[PDB]
Amino acid sequence: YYPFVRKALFQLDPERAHEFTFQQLRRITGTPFEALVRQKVPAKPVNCMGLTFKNPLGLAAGLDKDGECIDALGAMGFGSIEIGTVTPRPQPGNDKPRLFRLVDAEGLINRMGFNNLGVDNLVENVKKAHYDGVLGINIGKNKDTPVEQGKDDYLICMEKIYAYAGYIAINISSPNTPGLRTLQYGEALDDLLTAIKNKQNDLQAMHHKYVPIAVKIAPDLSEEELIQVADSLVRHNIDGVIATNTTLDRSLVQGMKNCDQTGGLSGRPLQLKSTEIIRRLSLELNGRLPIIGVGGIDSVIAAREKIAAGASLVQIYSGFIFKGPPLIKEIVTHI
Amino acid sequence: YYPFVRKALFQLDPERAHEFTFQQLRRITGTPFEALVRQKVPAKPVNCMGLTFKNPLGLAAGLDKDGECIDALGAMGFGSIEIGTVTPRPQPGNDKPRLFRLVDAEGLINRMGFNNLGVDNLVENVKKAHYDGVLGINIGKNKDTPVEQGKDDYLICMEKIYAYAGYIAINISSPNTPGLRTLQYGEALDDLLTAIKNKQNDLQAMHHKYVPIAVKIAPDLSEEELIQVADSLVRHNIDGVIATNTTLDRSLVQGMKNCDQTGGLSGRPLQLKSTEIIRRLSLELNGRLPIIGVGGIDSVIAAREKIAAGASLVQIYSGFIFKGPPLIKEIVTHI
Ligand SMILES: Cc1cc2nc3c(=O)[nH]c(=O)nc-3n(C[C@H](O)[C@H](O)[C@H](O)COP(=O)(O)O)c2cc1C
Ligand SMILES: Cc1cc2nc3c(=O)[nH]c(=O)nc-3n(C[C@H](O)[C@H](O)[C@H](O)COP(=O)(O)O)c2cc1C
Ligand SMILES: Oc1ccc(Nc2cc(Cl)c(O)c(Cl)c2)cc1
Ligand SMILES: Oc1ccc(Nc2cc(Cl)c(O)c(Cl)c2)cc1
Ligand SMILES: O=C(O)c1cc(=O)[nH]c(=O)[nH]1
Ligand SMILES: O=C(O)c1cc(=O)[nH]c(=O)[nH]1
Repeated sequence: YYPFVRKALFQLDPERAHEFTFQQLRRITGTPFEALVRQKVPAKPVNCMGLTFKNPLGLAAGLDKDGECIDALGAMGFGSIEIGTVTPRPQPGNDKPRLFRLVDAEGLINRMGFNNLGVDNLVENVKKAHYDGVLGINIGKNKDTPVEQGKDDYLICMEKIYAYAGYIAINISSPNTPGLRTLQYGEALDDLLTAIKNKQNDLQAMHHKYVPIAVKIAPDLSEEELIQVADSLVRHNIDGVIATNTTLDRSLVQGMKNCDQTGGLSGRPLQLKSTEIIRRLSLELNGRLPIIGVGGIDSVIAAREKIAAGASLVQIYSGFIFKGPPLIKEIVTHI
Repeated sequence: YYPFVRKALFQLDPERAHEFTFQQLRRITGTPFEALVRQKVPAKPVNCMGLTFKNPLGLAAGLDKDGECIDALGAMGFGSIEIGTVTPRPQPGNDKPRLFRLVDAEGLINRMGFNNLGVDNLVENVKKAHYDGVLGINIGKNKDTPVEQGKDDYLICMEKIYAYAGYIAINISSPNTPGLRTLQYGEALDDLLTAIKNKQNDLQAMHHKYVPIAVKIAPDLSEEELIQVADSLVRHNIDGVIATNTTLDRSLVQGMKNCDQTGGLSGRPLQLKSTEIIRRLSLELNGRLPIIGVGGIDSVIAAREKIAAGASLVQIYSGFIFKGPPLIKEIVTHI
């Protein structure tokens, strides 16, 4: 019964709670105790980006940044698992504390800084996984890499993960790496999308398989910024768009503890804004490429609203923390 | 702890559950036995419609249709309580079964037909109350009254309740009295508002009392229809608008039990639509009169989302059933 577990884990700070939870998941992955987290969810396959997903609910990136719990998290019913974000070289990320709960808002604020162990380590973790669903691999730029040379970091990771990823996610939407969000704008985006698609085409020739690429945008794009982003994604033949990442907005959490903490806001305070972006994004795209909707999905209806907005799949992070594995079964069963 | 109270309660038919819970609330309302349901909530006064509201959260109309349990419900923490809808003459409403619970959608479908005991009985009940919040009295048209002479039902009700109401709510948005929603459109609304505004002027000189009037609209109005409603309300100097009532939409509940049932939908499947209506209404109204936001509110952020769309107050109903009294404490405390 999750609410009791939640009350217990919430006595820890959010990052220590995750570290404690991942300790348990590692200690049961492969064990006859691994069934302790297995969940029977109805099958609901969906074809998206040429891939066939178990069901339309995936685990958003940022929970398993290094991909060390794919099997246990996959047993919970997720139709897909997105690991990352990972960078070429490992890096520590921002200083702690860098993660904060807004319990009354059922939201989180984070300035992690791409804390990860590097792409090579992720590949080794992936090689040991048995997940039968779709594996997304989310890559980003190292902090020290210059913004205008950020493409290189994605291309490096793409080469190491192509043979192992079900699909690849391009993170240019974090608020916590300096200048990463400028890669969403004008020439920077076109320059980047070009480099990525040419690398994709060269890796298809080398590995004799097409791995789709989806770009993860931010929810703080203006209407004109979003139209340009959509257009650029169609012109470069990107296979998907993940909308959205966390928000700089605080207008809905004013007066609550940790509302002035720098970083990106997620959970319920992001739901509405995320949904509106997907709807505007869907209208621009006009079905030319699919949308993976994410942001504050904490219920069957909330997930259906994202589908109505124009999304083909959905992801969850904060609602899995605040409402637990039951929310997985809810969404898969009734979406 | 509500989730366990709800499991039991939900074993009963929606309307049987109301009868049983209200039988209990009737034997404790106005008596020291309402310590059983009392909740301490902080003071959060809001000025709206020339009145002072204890706190921004109110109980939407339709739960205490006859005004039997004002004190008990007030003890639960509501800053305002809207009783009704009540008609001039009693009427049984539509045939049972007329109330259906979704549950996976945390929504409700109802076709009650204004089941009430008449305005005269309500005034007697209100006479016994001792509620220090704002009491709203919601009045509607008797079933058999010609839509053309619907105004007469409203004027009759107004005279009988003016002396006892904090504000009067004009329900012309129910989908379950045939042709009542046409009073939202064109000069039908223009005629109704002229009569109501004139009765209000009279009743204020008669009773030496200021009583604002608010019109409760439907969520299924078209853009053009909403612009005309907004314009009509400003022109006729109506003091406020309650947006919104239940919806005929079912796009979000497809595939769920009772989704094809006839009537109005409420709860989570109405939250988004209700917020959009409020946003566009507020844009039209441009602060010339306040909005009471209602529709699928089941969280502090959902309540704040309606505040952000333009509402000055908020009401809950379906959320009260699915989340319980804790929602009152949550919303008043953090809104
Ligand atoms: C602690 C934390 C870490 C995250 N890390 C990543 C990440 O590494 N890469 C990424 O693309 N998104 C990351 N996200 C964003 C989520 O994947 C998700 O898109 C966002 O939080 C909105 O979804 P939600 O409201 O369901 O949480 C992170 C979010 C949180 C709270
Ligand atoms: C069973 C039921 C009875 C209702 N009765 C009335 C009513 O008598 N008068 C009225 O104006 N609204 C009535 N409503 C509408 C609600 O007060 C409210 O406006 C609507 O359900 C949206 O609020 P909610 O989604 O938070 O429940 C009723 C709703 C339900 C579910
Ligand atoms: O199956 C799971 C694996 C890891 C987590 N991580 C987690 C992450 C955060 Cl921010 C928390 O506050 C808690 Cl209690 C747990 C939660 C569930
Ligand atoms: O304090 C209260 C008084 C009456 C109700 N009505 C009610 C209404 C419905 Cl649809 C239910 O499924 C249940 Cl369990 C109760 C709910 C709470
Ligand atoms: O700092 C991170 O790791 C991070 C946070 C966030 O919200 N989004 C993202 O892509 N990265
Ligand atoms: O029939 C009713 O009581 C009824 C239902 C509804 O959704 N709205 C309303 O005003 N009345």
